[PDB]
Amino acid sequence: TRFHSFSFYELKNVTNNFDERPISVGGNKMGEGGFGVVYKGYVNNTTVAVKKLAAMVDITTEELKQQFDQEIKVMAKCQHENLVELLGFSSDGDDLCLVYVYMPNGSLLDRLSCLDGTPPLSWHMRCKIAQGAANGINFLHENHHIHRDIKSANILLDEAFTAKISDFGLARASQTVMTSRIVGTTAYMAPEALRGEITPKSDIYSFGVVLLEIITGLPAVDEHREPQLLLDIKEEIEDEEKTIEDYIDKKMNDADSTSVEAMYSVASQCLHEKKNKRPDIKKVQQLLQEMT
Ligand SMILES: Cn1c(N2CCOCC2)nc2cc(N3CCC(CO)CC3)c(NC(=O)c3cnn4cccnc34)cc21
Ligand SMILES: [Ca+2]
Repeated sequence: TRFHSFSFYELKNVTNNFDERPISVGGNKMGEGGFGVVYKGYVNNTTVAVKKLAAMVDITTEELKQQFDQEIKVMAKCQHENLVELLGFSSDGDDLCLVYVYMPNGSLLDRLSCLDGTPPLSWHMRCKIAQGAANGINFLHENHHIHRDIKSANILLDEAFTAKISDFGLARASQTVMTSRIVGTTAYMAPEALRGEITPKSDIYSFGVVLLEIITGLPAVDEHREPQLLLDIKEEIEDEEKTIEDYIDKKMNDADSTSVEAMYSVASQCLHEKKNKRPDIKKVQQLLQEMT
């Protein structure tokens, strides 16, 4: 649709030359992913987020350019309150930038870790974010898209903490197909996604890991933790050596045992090791509505 084509130099100006100091300290850097660093800027009185694309994981310059074109294509087709909105881009010279509507509360990953001293999210807000994120995935699946990169760093939060799915560079139009290029964040990936399969069933699995991060406040992976992988707590609970109560985030005072167990039951189902036994996104969405 109408995306503004900026010149790279204009984005160089709005981000104070992609100032690498964190925004918490007066710089412009907000964070980063496998495909680039994201910065704050102001364009014509509008606060914006600017991604300066870079192959920060093991992908080629040509693959990074295809991911750029793909994100624009997905954004032109998909608009929904639980999806990030693209405003523009720059593709002049050898640089690639994406310009988005700014998300005042950053990522769900950072809000769960209370990065930069932000207050812990209440259980009530955590439930609305889970619902919002499921509505976003539902919209994408309804519209024949597989996200392929679902994780709490890719769930953003606006001024009212409305969940906004981000990063559509790996998204694929959707019969299970295979790929030779296995790309993603291991800690969130379904076993079949780790084998190169492409299916919306893998989006559900990754959403299952997100639901565990919401309940526990723990990251999906921590090398200095036992177990290193959060998804492993499902087996510990099933083997009855632990309960979800032993893992619930202690940085909340409004979590009731009934809705916590209802969210865990949704997470446990999304995390079924066999893709065909997982619920589809419409079922995930109904269960999270019944929970509240
Ligand atoms: C304001 N703010 C803050 N605060 C500092 C702490 O106190 C609350 C406000 N941290 C933010 C982090 C991000 N991201 C950086 C990249 C990351 C990995 O991709 C995810 C989080 C954003 N980001 C956006 O506004 C954004 C908007 N569309 N978009 C698309 C892809 C990535 N980011 C965006 C804002 C932040
Ligand atoms: Ca003015």
